[PDB]
Amino acid sequence: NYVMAIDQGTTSSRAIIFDRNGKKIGSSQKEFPQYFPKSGWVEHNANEIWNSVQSVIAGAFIESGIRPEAIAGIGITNQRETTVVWDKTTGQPIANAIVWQSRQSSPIADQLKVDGHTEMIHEKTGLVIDAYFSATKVRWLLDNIEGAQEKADNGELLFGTIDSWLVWKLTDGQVHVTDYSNASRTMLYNIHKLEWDQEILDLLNIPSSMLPEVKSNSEVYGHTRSVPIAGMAGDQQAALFGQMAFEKGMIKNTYGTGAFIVMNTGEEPQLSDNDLLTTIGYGINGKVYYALEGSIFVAGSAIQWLRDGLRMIETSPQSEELAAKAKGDNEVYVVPAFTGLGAPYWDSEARGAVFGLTRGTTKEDFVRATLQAVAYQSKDVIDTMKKDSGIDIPLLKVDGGAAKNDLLMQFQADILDIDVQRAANLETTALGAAYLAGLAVGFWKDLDELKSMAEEGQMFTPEMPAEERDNLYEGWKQAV
Amino acid sequence: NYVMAIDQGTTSSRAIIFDRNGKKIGSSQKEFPQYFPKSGWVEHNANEIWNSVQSVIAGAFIESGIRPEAIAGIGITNQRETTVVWDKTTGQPIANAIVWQSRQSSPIADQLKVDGHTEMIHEKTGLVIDAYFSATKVRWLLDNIEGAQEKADNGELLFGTIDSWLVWKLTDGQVHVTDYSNASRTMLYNIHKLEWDQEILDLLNIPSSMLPEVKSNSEVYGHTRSVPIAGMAGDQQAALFGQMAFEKGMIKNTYGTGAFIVMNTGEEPQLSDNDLLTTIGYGINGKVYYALEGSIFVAGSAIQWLRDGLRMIETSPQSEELAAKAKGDNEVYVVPAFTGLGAPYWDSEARGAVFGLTRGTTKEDFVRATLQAVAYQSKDVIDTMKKDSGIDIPLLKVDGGAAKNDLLMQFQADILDIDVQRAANLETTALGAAYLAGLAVGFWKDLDELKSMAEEGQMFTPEMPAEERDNLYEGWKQAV
Repeated sequence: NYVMAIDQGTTSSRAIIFDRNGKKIGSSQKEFPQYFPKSGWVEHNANEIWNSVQSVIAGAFIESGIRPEAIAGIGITNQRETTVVWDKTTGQPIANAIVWQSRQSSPIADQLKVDGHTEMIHEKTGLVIDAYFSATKVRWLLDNIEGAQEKADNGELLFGTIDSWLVWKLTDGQVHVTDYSNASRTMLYNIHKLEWDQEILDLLNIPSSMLPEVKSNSEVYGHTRSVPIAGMAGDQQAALFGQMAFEKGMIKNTYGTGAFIVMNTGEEPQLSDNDLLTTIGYGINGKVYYALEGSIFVAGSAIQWLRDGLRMIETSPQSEELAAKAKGDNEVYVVPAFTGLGAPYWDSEARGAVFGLTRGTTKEDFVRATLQAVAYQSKDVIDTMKKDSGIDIPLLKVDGGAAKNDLLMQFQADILDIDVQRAANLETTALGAAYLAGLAVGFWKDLDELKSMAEEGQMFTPEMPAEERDNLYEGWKQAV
Repeated sequence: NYVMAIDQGTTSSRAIIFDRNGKKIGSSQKEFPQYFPKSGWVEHNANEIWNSVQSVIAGAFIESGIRPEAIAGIGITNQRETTVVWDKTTGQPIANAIVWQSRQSSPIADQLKVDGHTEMIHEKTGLVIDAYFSATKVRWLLDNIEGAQEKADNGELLFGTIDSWLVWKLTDGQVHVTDYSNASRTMLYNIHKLEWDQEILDLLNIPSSMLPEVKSNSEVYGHTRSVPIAGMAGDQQAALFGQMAFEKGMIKNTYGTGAFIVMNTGEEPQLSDNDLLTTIGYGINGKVYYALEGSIFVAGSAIQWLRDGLRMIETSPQSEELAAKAKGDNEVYVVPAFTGLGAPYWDSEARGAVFGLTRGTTKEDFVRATLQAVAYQSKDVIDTMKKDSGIDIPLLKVDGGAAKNDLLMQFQADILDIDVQRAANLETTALGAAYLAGLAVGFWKDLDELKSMAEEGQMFTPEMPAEERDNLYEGWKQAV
């Protein structure tokens, strides 16, 4: 009896599986190309997204010995606001999946700042005008291609952030679906009414025939060859809900292709006046809830910066190792605004660079800068998160492959101040295709049965000088 | 409609989509680690050999967009002798599967030569006592595990190679199926009676509650949540059928991981006196046939040994390049006997050594002697094939992964004094399983429709360096 998944990575395409509690048993890997067309924009081939996905979902479906009168339904997940527009008959893309990182969706976002849509999108969707969301990217795919717009009203090409491309191309094409936290981020949805916003949908000229069905986070959707379809619900509303949310004001910190923070702030929408996002979190049974997320584009897109291209070294894991020999960190920097800054700033124009260059360095320190800025950008939205709620909360319930360390939670631990809970296992964002969507088939009924084991097996303490954290923040707003 | 060809390899597997009449529309090939712990015992992880098939059935049916309503048949090809025994109603081993290369099935192979089973196995199974076959392994199995003997008489233990492992489960845990081709490779089978040999079984303490229900190569064994299973064979008995042989005297040569030369010798069991094998081949409908087989072990894994563990050529095609710079070997002969040295000689403790070493011998004379060693091993079984049947080979037909090498196929022509015929579709191992899948469903009905696809691309005629063929062959037999 299984409750598995999918999830379309921005870097890789991978896979896994569970049973009776806590025990480890099967893993992965496989990387697909980060295609590059032009300036601002990062692209992914929609075919090599789906080639890679069922290359690994047909894999972890099986990792140590058995098969099917076991399996029992299909959940889903995908990548940030990535618009895939495909045909209904063939299932072939008309264009590649324009990544969340992409900034060619800025000319169109500047036109929305001149009209007066800033106070309308922020009070109905809870977000902010920036080339990060799907709405600004679907217009792009519909203004450049020949047919698209009046193939859309006939019902040929369907919009759907990758999750819907994963539900659809699985079930032959039977169930075209979404959820409450994927849709709340497409910038075409209303966070309060729980349906698709028609007021935004006009201005951008996008139809209602293209849009997927927004169902419950926890509900049976369809059937196919794998067996019953089940659920999906926001990755940052996943490490948020991953180290246990359900109640008010709960937070975390992701450490992947972008390091993001979110806050499960009650069944009440908290409005941000100083550029933070308000999206949809999740409760205990199958009902809606709210969340305060910031957002950053580079962290693991940073675990996409020193190695391959400007080759320097030779194997993935080790890097906690060249770290033990030079304390004072020689006047170095980084603004990882590769494809837009993200953080409070936003500023879809600001790019990944920093000045101050002078004679006495080798092949060494900006490994520190490539390893410096998203707990400054996470900080920029964490010191925009707790302020957005008025809290003083305890421990960081961190997650992400960079903290394969006695040193990320030792450097991701130096100024934020208070102390963290290093998740001795760090993929809690991807905690999202085996509980919520496991409650409706009547096999456990509810999220209240196993507590006396969570020993966060890794923690590294503070030790000698204690008067230094302030001025080394005061000047980051001059590079940014 | 389409047909799924399933190739199961030794270093890299495959699963090509097959339309109507000879076209390969979607293929993907990936690898798995060739782990090595001790002197001559290489073992694949059994825990690693399906997916480069449903990472290519799923992953390739996606390169086009084909879901099960269009596939007419699923046909499996596999690496032989790699045994797999099992509990009947659950999921995992205590280890993993031995490659047809491993040499620790030799202690008991010594005990069998002391008893007097040499004239009993050579006349009933047609093989020879070596650590190459399944039976020699399946002794140090039931004598080497916590259960297995009385656990067998309880109805659990079920024997079967990789062919039987991809297909036993291809039903709701029901059908227990093998083919005539891979069954003869187990050394637990009778080649004349067409049933399982109780005369070998007993001696090794192996029950009857084990062994699978041996069926045909082309028959419907069940259904799959892919659509029917209708084709079964090994990577060498199907590549024999894929090269359009069946008829008396038609031979081939596959350069995958090892150079295997199989010859069709009618419906008559030809006895070998020049140290070859007598296995089961394939006919035209779905019946039994007999064949003579050469052997040995390392050929394509020798080019891979220079790539992974020695870091000499960086990529596999590059061995062709670093071979045309030296003109000769400069008295250097490499014996690829890393895991015994099969062929006409085959024993089990022989290791890989380099003969005729000099300091003036650059990295170019070593890389060439590794490719010529592939061509020298092919000679050892061709002159042996001529002495057993009595038919001299005019034109030698080839296929495989190391057949794309123009220098290996030119040297194979010069040292053999015989013409080398290379096909357009070199990866002919998957094609034999595709024709095996379609003949039981009713996709082609017979073979007279696939006669136009045996088109030869290039022809290698013996040039002038073919006069010094015996001077370079006698230096090889002194190194062996």
